[PDB]
Amino acid sequence: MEMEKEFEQIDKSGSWAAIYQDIRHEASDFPCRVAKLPKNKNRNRYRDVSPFDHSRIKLHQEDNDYINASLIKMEEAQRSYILTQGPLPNTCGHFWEMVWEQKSRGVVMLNRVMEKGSLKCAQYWPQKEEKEMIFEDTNLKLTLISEDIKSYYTVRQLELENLTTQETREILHFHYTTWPDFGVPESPASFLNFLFKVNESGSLSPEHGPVVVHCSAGIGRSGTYCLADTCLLLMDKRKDPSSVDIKKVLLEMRKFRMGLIQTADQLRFSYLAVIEGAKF
Ligand SMILES: [Cl-]
Ligand SMILES: [Cl-]
Repeated sequence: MEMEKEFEQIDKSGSWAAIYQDIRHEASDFPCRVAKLPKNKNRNRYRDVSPFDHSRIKLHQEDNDYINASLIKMEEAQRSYILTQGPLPNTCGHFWEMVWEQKSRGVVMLNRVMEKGSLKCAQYWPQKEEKEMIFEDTNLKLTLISEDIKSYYTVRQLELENLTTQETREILHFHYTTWPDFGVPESPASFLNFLFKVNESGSLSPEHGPVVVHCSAGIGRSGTYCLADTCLLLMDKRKDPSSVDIKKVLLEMRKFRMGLIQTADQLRFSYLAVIEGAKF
């Protein structure tokens, strides 16, 4: 296992911080003019995390098309992802409008709504069957149909209805609920099981739009999920599976959204998840 040997070499050298800073230095820089317009100030959760203009998702209704979300198109892996921030109280209607317009059928959430007493995301889906949500700005209704609550993740069956046309769609909400409050998981086992459950659900089917992935900023935990999923896809396809270079894959994803993988510990965990998932 070449990656397992390079991993052990990086560990033995204590050079995760060094590799991670090289990634930061080598990462693409593209404009984010739309994100920074005055009229979009209250659409961004974090002033330092913005979508590039070239890859941002545009909303189709007529007054303001902006959402803090990026299309990551991993051409060789043959999968696209939408990475987005945790919705704000005023952007939940936009979030579901994006889900509708992009034809997504899965949402991957990697945070709890509150962590360490701080809010990471608005409560953008209904917790009770009988208390559906109506987004009057985007004319959508969202109902909780059922959920399967497990020890380390929950999968919810939501019904999203376009109130204009009365069309309905089933959306699966894949909520990883156990990422630690600080740092990364000690073992990737639970995270891998979750990733495989998302894949097995039929959500990443090329018949549907891209999966929507978020955490609080849509770059750290979300970057780890995207990076691990993309590397596992490449290994399951490439003639030489050991030729998958995780640093190069990450730099490719960073052409589409800034800041993906926010710490050297996230980078090490991504390597560890890919190594362990490849064995599986
Ligand atoms: Cl403006
Ligand atoms: Cl960064």
